[PDB]
Amino acid sequence: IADSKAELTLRNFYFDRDYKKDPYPYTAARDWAQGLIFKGQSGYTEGTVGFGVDVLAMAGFNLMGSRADDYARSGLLPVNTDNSRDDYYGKIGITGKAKFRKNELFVGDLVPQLPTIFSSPARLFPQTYRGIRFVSNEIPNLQLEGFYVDEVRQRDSIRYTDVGTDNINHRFNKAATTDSFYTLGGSYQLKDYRLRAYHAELKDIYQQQFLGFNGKQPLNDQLNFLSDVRFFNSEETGSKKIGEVDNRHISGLFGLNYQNHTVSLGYMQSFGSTGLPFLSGTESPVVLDFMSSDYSNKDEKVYSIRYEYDFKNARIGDVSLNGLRFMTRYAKGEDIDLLQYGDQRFKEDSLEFDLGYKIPEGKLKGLGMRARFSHYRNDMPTNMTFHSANETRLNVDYTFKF
Ligand SMILES: CCCCCCCCOCCOCCOCCOCCO
Ligand SMILES: CCCCCCCCOCCOCCOCCOCCO
Ligand SMILES: [Ca+2]
Ligand SMILES: [Ca+2]
Ligand SMILES: [Ca+2]
Ligand SMILES: [Ca+2]
Repeated sequence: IADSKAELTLRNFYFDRDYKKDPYPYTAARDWAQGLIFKGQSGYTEGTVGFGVDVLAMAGFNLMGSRADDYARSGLLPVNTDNSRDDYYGKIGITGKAKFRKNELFVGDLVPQLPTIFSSPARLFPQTYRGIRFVSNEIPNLQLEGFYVDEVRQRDSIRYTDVGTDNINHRFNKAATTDSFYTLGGSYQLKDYRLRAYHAELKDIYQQQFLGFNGKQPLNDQLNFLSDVRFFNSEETGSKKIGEVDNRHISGLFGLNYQNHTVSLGYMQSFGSTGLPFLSGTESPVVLDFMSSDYSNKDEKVYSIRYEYDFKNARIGDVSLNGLRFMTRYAKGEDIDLLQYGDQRFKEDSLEFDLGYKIPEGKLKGLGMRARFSHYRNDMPTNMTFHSANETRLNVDYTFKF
C-alpha cells in the first residue's frame, strides 16, 4: 500500500472538425463526450522479487444523443457501420508486475510511451496494448526498455484487435494487421540533454529505428535553449503486407525561453520512396504534433514557428493568472508526393491557437480547461485522409489523487 498511487479523472471533451468543402455525406467530424478514468499503480511486495498490480478503468458517455449520428466519426466514441454512436462504452486494463533490484517486468495491459510505440492520448481514453514490457534502471542515468505486444485496443473501442498500420493518404498499399510488434532501446539522461535510440519490428510490415535527443540548456541566467530532434529510419520486412516502405524522417523544434516566453522554429523533412509508417490508431511520432494532419507525407518539407507564454507571474488586478498558458503556432508543408499524380505536388498549412487553464490552488485545485482551434487547409484530392477544416477541441478535466 504504502507506495501505491491512484488517481480518478473526469473528462468532458467536445471535438468538431468542420470540413470546409463538406466531402459528401458529412459536414463535420463531431462528438461531445464525457469520461471517467481510474488509474491505480500498487507498490511492490517485499521479497528478493517483489510483485504488484496496476489497473486502468474507463467509462465513456455520449452527450449528443442521436444527433451525433449525422457527423463523421471523431474518435471520442465507438461508431457503428451505420454511423450511429454507441452511447456508452466501458473497458478495463490490468497489468501484473514484478521487480528485482531496479529491473521491472509488466505483463498485461500496457500504455507505451516510445517513439516507436506511443499510446495516443488525443481522444477520450488512451490507446492500450497487450503484451510484455521490461524496464531496467540498473545503469545510472540510463533506462533500458522493451515491449513485445500482440493486440491493441484503440482509444474509441472496447475490443482488442490485431496490431498494425493505418493507410494515411494512401501512403502504402493498404492498412494491414499482423500478429506481433516488438521494440527495444534506451534513453540516457545527461545534465541538460536526453539521448534516445530504439529499434522496432511490426512483423511482416516494417522495421523502424529511431535516434533522437532533447534538451533544455541554459545559455545564461535568464535564457534557455530548448531542442527536440527526432530521426526515423523505416524499411519493409518479411512478407511486406503494405508493400514497399522506404523512409527517413528528420524533425526538429528549436526554441528560446526568456521570462516565461518561448519562441520556437520547427523543420521536418521526409526522404525516400514512401512516407513515414507508424502504428494504427495514433498520431505521427514526429516532433510537430498538429491537430488536423500528420505532416508526414512522402517528400514533405515542413516549416513551422511557435509562440508560447506561461502566465505564472502575471495578474489582471487581484486575479492571478498562474495556471494559464497560451500557445499559437503555424506550419506549412510542401513538396507532398501522393505517388499517383506524376510530377504534381501538394501542400498544406495550419494556424493553431491553444489556451489552457489549470486552477493552481484552493477549493477547485486540479480543475483544468482547454480550448484549441486549428484553421487547416490543403490542396489534396478528396479521397485523402485529411481535408481542409476548421477544427475546435474543448476540454474540461478534473483529477482527484488518492
Ligand atoms: C485572460 C488572458 C488570455 C490571453 C491570451 C492571449 C495571450 C497572448 O499572450 C502573450 C501574452 O504575454 C504578454 C506579456 O508580456 C510580458 C513581457 O515580457 C516578460 C514577461 O514575463
Ligand atoms: C493574435 C496575435 C498573436 C499573439 C500575440 C500576443 C501579443 C501580446 O498580447 C498580449 C495580450 O495580453 C494577454 C493578457 O496579459 C495579461 C497579463 O500579462 C502580464 C505580463 O506581465
Ligand atoms: Ca462543414
Ligand atoms: Ca456498437
Ligand atoms: Ca446512439
Ligand atoms: Ca525496400
